[PDB]
Amino acid sequence: PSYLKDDDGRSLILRGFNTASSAKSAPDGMPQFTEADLAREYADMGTNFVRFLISWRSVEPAPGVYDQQYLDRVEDRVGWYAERGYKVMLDMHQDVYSGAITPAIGNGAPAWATYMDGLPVEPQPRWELYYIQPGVMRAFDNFWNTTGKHPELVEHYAKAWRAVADRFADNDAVVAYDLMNEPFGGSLQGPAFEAGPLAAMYQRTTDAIRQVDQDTWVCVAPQAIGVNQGLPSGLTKIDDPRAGQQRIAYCPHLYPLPLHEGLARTLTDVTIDAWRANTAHTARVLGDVPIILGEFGLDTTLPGARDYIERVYGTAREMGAGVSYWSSDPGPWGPYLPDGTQTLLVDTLNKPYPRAVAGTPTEWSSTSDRLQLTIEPDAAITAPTEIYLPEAGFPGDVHVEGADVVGWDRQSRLLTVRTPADSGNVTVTVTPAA
Ligand SMILES: OC[C@@H]1[C@@H](O[C@@H]2O[C@H](CO)[C@@H](O)[C@H](O)[C@H]2O)[C@H](O)[C@@H](O)c2nccn21
Ligand code: NA
Ligand code: NA
Repeated sequence: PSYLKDDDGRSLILRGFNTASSAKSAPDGMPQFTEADLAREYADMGTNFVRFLISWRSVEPAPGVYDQQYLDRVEDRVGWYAERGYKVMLDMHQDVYSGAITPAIGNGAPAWATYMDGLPVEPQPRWELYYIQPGVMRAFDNFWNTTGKHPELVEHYAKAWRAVADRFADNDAVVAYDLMNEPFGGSLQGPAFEAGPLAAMYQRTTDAIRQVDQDTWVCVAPQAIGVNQGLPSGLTKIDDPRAGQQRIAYCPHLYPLPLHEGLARTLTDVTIDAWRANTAHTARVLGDVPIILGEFGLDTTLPGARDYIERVYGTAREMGAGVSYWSSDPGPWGPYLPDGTQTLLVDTLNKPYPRAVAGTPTEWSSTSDRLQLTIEPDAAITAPTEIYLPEAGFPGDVHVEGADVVGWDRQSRLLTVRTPADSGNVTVTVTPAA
């Protein structure tokens, strides 16, 4: 596997949340999420990544006019993450195109960009079913210019991304731009969509972003319907005009149809197998790119939930993939119920992991009181390997074999170690002091 790298050249293992669905409907475009909430997340789980929801409606409230005050608010939030050592992926999020699909249900595009052409959008028993209503299908068909009537929409979209990238190009905490949440092709589905207008939009948007930001990873998703459930993607390679090596990453989601016992469990397990094979294939097509699992999640109160969650994280680890769990929002899917009570997720996610490795991590494992990591060395890297250790399992000092301890910060929970680069692959083993 391939990895995103920090400015020190260290390979990043990214663990965090989507933050947050509450931003979708907020007049000011911000999530119901405070700096204190982030402090809690970090204290409880030691996360180092966020998929932070932004929106086209908030960036470009009128055609060609970008809201710099909205971008100020996003920058403020990114600052909270920066202060606690997080890396940020900005997600241009939509579901069912826009809030403008009914006089609420959807989110994303501004009203001026929403052309349903008077076609109906009748109430449906599940939010996902709004995708196939005539007005929503038309809204997307117009956006992709399948209708031939709105070539301007993708152009506006690309330049709205350019505006965001112009603001965040020199932001040390931002590592990735996730160009579109769950692309939906309307009347176009499969390879016709993904290799056609979807790829074309990604290319135009990448090109626009690269007018103002040369180093942030541009993250592209397959179409969500089908691919979320373990079907292959027909997405094609996107060219990165930046000088030097490509910085494109692949950011699919994982949502098995059964969702965890009986035949449902078997179906979900083979879904993971299928999803892994397809994800690896498309990551190769795109240029042997890094993978970020941009969303997965479920109601943690379902029997078998922990086993599913642990299997997904094991699979991500084996694939060298980042993970942003859906989502930090209050409720049984998330780490906290509305009153602040921890769900099963906190203890499940709160495990040691390498955050930033001085070399390629070839394999690693962890339990509550042990971490082992093997590193393919890189003599050019001078920064130490940086590792999270939860206080539950590591209440005092550390015992490290295979590396020299550089620092052990018992407050931030960050262990830093140093390994040789001229001795082949190095295995580091971390256990609690006796
Ligand atoms: O349904 C859970 C999530 C979904 O959030 C869901 O979006 C819906 C529509 O905005 C909201 O009503 C829900 O409150 C929210 O949890 C993600 O926006 C989407 O990318 C996805 N794909 C699969 C699952 N999910
Ligand atoms: Na409109
Ligand atoms: Na950056």
